[PDB]
Amino acid sequence: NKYKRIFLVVMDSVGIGEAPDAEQFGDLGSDTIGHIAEHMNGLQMPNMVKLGLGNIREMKGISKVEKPLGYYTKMQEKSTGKDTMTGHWEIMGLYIDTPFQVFPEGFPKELLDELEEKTGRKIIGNKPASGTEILDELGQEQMETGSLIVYTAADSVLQIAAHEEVVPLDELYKICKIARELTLDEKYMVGRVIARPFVGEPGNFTRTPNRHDYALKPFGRTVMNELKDSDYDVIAIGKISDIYDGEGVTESLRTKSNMDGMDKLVDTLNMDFTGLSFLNLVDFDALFGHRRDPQGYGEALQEYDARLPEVFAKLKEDDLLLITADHGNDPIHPGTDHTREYVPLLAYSPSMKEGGQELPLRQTFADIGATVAENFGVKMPEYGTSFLNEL
Ligand SMILES: [Mn+2]
Ligand SMILES: [Mn+2]
Ligand SMILES: [Mn+2]
Ligand SMILES: [Mn+2]
Ligand SMILES: [Mn+2]
Repeated sequence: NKYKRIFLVVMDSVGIGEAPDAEQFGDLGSDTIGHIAEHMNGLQMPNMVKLGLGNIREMKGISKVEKPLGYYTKMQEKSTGKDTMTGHWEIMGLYIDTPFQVFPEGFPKELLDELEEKTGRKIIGNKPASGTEILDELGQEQMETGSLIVYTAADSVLQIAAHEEVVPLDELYKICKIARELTLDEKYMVGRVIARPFVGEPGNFTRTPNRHDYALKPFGRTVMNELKDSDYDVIAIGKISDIYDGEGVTESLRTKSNMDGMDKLVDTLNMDFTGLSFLNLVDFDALFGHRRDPQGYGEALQEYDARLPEVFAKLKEDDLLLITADHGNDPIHPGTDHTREYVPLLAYSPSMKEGGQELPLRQTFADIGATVAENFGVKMPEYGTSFLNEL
């Protein structure tokens, strides 16, 4: 092995400017980091700067440096979709032709009709809403009618809420599995169906810990599958395991926040493993991108950057750190959807004694997967070109 351990960090939605095909997606003008840097009157990310973020692209407060710690470039998405599952699946060696869909005005009548026809239950709600709003609104109606509350959100999800004392948990799960089958349909293709059981009384409804998720498996066997099958460690941190529906994962560490995510990354640096440690930092997307909150997004980026020197201190000569993103989600952009953007790539190891250089632009996210596979001597993915020997 050239590297014993690879630490891959996805800063979820942290895009570095409109992609060549951004017009197809209604994403002309998008620029996640650049618009944030503008809003902040200069982002303070000195450690990402030291790695070479500004060498990729200069932005307010993010300048190029003469001797970046590692190698740097950006990546272009080849898959059709700009959603989380597409980006992550591509990163780990796949190509996804069929995009996952999001439903801001609610789900189509035809899908809901087929769900009614299969379940014998009425559907109410059908709108993007918080777990608090639809419950407050329609929780009482649900209790009195045995109807299902269907709701969505800014991401590719279909949520089914029902009171545990009105619809038994087992029945809610059966219903969600049916919905999961019906949404394996390109017209209605959602990343995840979510059971949202709740208890309580009107004006005091609470969601229970009995949530279950029904995800689609990646459309192909990934570099993670191949690592796991060759007896390497694949440690998933945060949403990573759910994103791949557990495929190729040997250990999964739950996280509650970006800072918690960084703590778990630090924990894996303390572990004697051989293989991949894979972190998703989701707050960027979930709390700030979709809520179009450039200030919160800016602060979160600064909070993340401040954690980095501890990571640098723990990396060994035969460790590689890879930092990237899975799409954009520009918080100064119309609507609530992701943005089709290039993503940054930084590749750093303490063994890089002379610092890094510019890498050729990565023409697919799968170049990461290809690099990982070549490093560990496993079957190369069908998609992606390794940059391992460029390092
Ligand atoms: Mn757009
Ligand atoms: Mn994402
Ligand atoms: Mn998202
Ligand atoms: Mn169908
Ligand atoms: Mn610790």
